[PDB]
Amino acid sequence: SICTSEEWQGLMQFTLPVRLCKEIELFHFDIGPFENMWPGIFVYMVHRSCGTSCFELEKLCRFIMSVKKNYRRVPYHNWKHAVTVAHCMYAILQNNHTLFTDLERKGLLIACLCHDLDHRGFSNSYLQKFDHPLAALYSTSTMEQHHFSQTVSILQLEGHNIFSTLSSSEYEQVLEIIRKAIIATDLALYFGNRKQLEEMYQTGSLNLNNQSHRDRVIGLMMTACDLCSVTKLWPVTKLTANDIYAEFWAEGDEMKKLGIQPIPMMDRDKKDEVPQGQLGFYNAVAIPCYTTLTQILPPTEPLLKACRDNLSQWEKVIRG
Ligand SMILES: Cc1ccc([C@H]2C[C@@H]2COc2cc(NCc3nnc(C)s3)nc(C)n2)nc1
Ligand SMILES: [Mg+2]
Ligand SMILES: [Zn+2]
Repeated sequence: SICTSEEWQGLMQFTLPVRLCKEIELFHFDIGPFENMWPGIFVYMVHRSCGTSCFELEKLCRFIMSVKKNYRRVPYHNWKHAVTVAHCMYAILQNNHTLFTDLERKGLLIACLCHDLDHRGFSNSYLQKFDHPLAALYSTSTMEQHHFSQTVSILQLEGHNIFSTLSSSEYEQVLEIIRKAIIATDLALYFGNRKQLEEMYQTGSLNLNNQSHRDRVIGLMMTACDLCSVTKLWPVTKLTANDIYAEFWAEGDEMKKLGIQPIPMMDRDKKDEVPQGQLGFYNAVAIPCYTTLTQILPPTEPLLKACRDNLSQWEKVIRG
């Protein structure tokens, strides 16, 4: 789908309220209440991370409005999820600016905006177990490969390629930065990645100059951004969780119509077990992630602090 003439023109003429400028720098920033400003917020973030001449303003505004039109109206993995994940990446980048190159900053902001592109509200297991065409095309990381394929297709639209002004080597480097960042958002790969990084940090062998290490660090940054709803203020973290489960329970509903027993996280009859399962996700997934990200990039400590606050909140729910 391509953005209409009206859409990209509209955000070229957008102006961000100076009250927001101070707020958007904080890790806990919730975008939720500013729906009309989401595309323009992405523009400001790109222009503050990689400068006013980062990309052609027309091309960038067309790209952004076409990415919005290709996210589906599903409960969680929607346009709103994309800007939230891109905002968290901007906050990480701003706080560690000279650790990343211009090309990495450009790639990661665009990778986050496009990372769940064209999501059907179905997990990789649903598509693989029910022999969906996408699973025959992509054996592993099924949706994550499709999201990359879709990202490349928006760049192949008339006047959308924000990267063509890069040298041929810079272009292939950015397209590989994006492919790897998007694949790292498949939570199945996260556990292995975090284990290796924890190992390299403890032993003292982690070296950001080593491209293999750099790729794993970027991957952990993408996970942290993907799950950042656990780093928001408790009321926000709570309302987002209702959206996550609205999408998980809708997948389990499709399995129940096909005579299939879903796991408890995708079963709406198992709502009571959500506080306990959220506690488990914080203990095994969220806390380790932000703990390792803070060890590597100490300015990202507020993410570990906020995640720890919501862990204490989920424990409070469980206790009564
Ligand atoms: C009964 C029971 C058992 C276990 C669980 C917990 C594992 C789930 C909690 O999963 C998540 C996933 C997630 N982000 C990735 C996503 N993938 N697809 C989406 C849709 S959200 N972010 C958060 C805050 N929580 N819940 C209930
Ligand atoms: Mg995803
Ligand atoms: Zn995501």
